[PDB]
This record gives sequence, structure tokens and C-alpha cells, in this order.
Amino acid sequence: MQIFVKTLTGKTITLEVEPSDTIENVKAKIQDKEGIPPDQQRLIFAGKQLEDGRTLSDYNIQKESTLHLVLRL
Amino acid sequence: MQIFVKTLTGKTITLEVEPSDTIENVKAKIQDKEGIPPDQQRLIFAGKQLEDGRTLSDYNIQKESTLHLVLRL
Repeated sequence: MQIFVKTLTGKTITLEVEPSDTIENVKAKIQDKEGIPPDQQRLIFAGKQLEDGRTLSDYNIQKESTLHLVLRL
Repeated sequence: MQIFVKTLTGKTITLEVEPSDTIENVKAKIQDKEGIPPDQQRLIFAGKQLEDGRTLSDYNIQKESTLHLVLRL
């Protein structure tokens, strides 16, 4: 399924993911696509800070859901 | 299908597109036709700022629809 990751800059990037993907998997995919280290990534869906060991299905992330990416040092 | 892209200068350019084209696809076509880098392009349809990962069908873009192109640095 495709999901959208939207940055505070307004840029959106598309990722092809599985419901069984974890948040770690998604950060590693953002690392591969955009070069952002996972430790510098904060992901948010539907008002929740996404925690590492849980899956997209756990958070009810679905086709063309938009997640928010906030960068942090 | 043909769509029209109208600039603030009044110039209109014609693009042959598919409903499955994404906004990224359209900006790459404008890049090819007019040499404008995709990062300098802002596309607007029917009052909405067009976001990258979505398709023309998503936005109800249709035959001979007019989009608006605003350039940005």
C-alpha cells in the first residue's frame, strides 16, 4: 500500500509499505530515500507519536494515509 | 487526455497526460517542455495546492482542465 509522509516544509514523499512494517522499517525507508538518519526522524499519525516497535496496522495506518515527519537533533 | 497549464503571465501550455499521472509526473513534463525545475513549480487546480504523491484523477482533473502554474524560488 502507498502512504504519504508530509514534512513541516510541505513536501510529501511516497512510500510503498506493508501493514506489517514497523516504524523502524518506515524510518529506514525514509533514510534510504532522503538520507535522514532514523534518530533524526519523528513520525506522527492521527495525533500519536509513532513508537518504534509497533506496526502500521497497529496504528490503523492505511492506503494513502498521511503521516507527519518532524526532524529532531 | 489534454490539460492546460496557465501561467501568471497568461501563457498556456498543453500537456498530454493520463488520469494516473502524479503531480510529480506533471512537473517533470513541464520541466521537459519548458525547462523549469520541479522544485520551482507550484501547481494549483480548482483552488487546491496540488501535492506531489497524488494523481490527476485524485484531484478530479479532466479533459482540458486548466491548472495554474506559479513559479517559486
